[PDB]
Amino acid sequence: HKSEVAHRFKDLGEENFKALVLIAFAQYLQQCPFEDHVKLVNEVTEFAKTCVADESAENCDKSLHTLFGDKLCTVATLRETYGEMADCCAKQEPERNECFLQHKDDNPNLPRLVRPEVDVMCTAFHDNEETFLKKYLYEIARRHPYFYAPELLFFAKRYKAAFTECCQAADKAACLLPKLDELRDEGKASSAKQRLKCASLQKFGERAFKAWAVARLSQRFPKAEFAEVSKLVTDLTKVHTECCHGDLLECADDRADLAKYICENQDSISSKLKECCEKPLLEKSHCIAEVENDEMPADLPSLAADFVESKDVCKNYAEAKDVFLGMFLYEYARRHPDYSVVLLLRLAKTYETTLEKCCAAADPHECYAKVFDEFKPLVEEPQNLIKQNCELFEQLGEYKFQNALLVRYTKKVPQVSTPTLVEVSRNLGKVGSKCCKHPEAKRMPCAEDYLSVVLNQLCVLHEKTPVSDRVTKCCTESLVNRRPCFSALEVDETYVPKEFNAETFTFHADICTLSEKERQIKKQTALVELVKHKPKATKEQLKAVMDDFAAFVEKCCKADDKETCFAEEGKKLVAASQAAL
Ligand SMILES: CCCCCCCCCCCCCCCC(=O)O
Ligand SMILES: CCCCCCCCCCCCCCCC(=O)O
Ligand SMILES: CCCCCCCCCCCCCCCC(=O)O
Repeated sequence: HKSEVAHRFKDLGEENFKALVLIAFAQYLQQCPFEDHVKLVNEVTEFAKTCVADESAENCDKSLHTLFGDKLCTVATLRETYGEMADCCAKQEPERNECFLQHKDDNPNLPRLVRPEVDVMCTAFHDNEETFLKKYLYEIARRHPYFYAPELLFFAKRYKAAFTECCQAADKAACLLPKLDELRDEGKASSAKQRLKCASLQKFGERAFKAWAVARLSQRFPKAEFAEVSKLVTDLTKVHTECCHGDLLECADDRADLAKYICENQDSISSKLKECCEKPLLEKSHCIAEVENDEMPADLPSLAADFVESKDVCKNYAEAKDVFLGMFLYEYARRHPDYSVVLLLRLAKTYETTLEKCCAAADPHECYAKVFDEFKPLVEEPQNLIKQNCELFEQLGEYKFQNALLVRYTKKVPQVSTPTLVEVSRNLGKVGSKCCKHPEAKRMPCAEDYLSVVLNQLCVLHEKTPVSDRVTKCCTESLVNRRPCFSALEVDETYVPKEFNAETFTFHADICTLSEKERQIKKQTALVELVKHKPKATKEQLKAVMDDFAAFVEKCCKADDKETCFAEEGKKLVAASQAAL
């Protein structure tokens, strides 16, 4: 590589290059208007083509960081707007790059992106496809400035694919808004996992990260040897150290090295990787991360022969403890893709705890011969809740199931704000939908994925304005004990029933004109506020107050003079409901 830009432009192509340079600049300079970044992109691009044409041409010998910082420092509004960022420009490059990273603000005071009417978007899409898309790519990019750029680009192409389909359609909103909802969900889910991988590495350490990674890579490449899994977990640990630090260009260099490696040693890693390795430079790593489990080898020995019965277990443990526990977790994991990653680490921590007592003890082989019995119950805890909650989701719909949860959690933690309880109850139910459609074989890894990002979001909102110490306990616990902690919460026996507020239980005639989505949030808020007023109420009592409410609405949204009904029946509903509690 005589020219780094020339090469990236060859490996990426003009279109991909422009998009990535835009995303890159919208991530450092988050307050400049769209049309200034377009001028910048086109000048960086005009210059890249100079180097493609002639590797020896003026300025083509320079580093990507060096060229990037230079173009950043040409902006004249820079001092007046960003201030301290401008002071970086005084430095020489190795120090200067580090300075632009220190002054990258996650979430500035930027207004929420309004979704326009479907009609507005489709007309816009048709009339100038490109500038419609880059303008929206520039908006997401300035708001989520630590969102790895190629993944952001990958989402972009799926928005483009949603409009191409749904603007030439029968009914646009019913086509498009679900596509856009599924995408928004994944963009929010993906942004949470990057945040979470990085918070995990810092708050818990290199050791629990590798543990997590070994469990993971072994479930997915079960035919690979442990030496090979080690090698991948080493390089992945470097990858995330670096990608957390924020240097887009060095983060991208590492992931691609990893994908180049994995595709060459494909033979000795996984059969299900042929497709991902035919894909071009940009997509490779992203694709490999999404790869399916390889099938495990047919008849695989039970583990007690080497980790429980055999002598020289302690003599193997003591030699190198973490590598032997690694040996273990690999072996356990590759036999059990139906387990959550955290289940497997709960087990490996259990085997650790015993080998500590029993290898320092009078008789080793005897003290720990029944260690596998400790597993049995640990395994059944998450399996039972999935048996039980997907039983309940099947009886009631998605929506009525959300209301079971909302009553459950409001009783466990009644101090939490109402919009928050309503929101997480609704997501838990959505997890219900996506995960209960999988068979027992796949349910626990499904939940692990969705619960971890629902639970991370929960602990952030709590960090900001705390509310319960029991919730603070669950959020300042190991990653392995996060979900059992939430699960171990009991109905708050201390909670003082809150003051009845009349207004809270008054319904006007507008809840007939609302959407199904809005109606549900209105009613759901009233259920929370009801469980907060009468915590000590039975499933039959609350089923009765609920059904009285079902008839009351149905009676008033199907009669002449809807409004006087809603205040006259309303008087009656409240008094009768007061009395039955
Ligand atoms: C490839 C080598 C990686 C090393 C893997 C070590 C296996 C560790 C098993 C314990 C899981 C982490 C739980 C620690 C909880 C705690 O510190 O309280
Ligand atoms: C003045 C220079 C501006 C910067 C030039 C564009 C930089 C884009 C680099 C992204 C390359 C992505 C490499 C593949 C890694 C991956 O697959 O995740
Ligand atoms: C701002 C903090 C909000 C706190 C909300 C507390 C409600 C608890 C939610 C727990 C859901 C996790 C699944 C637990 C499974 C179980 O019920 O056993």
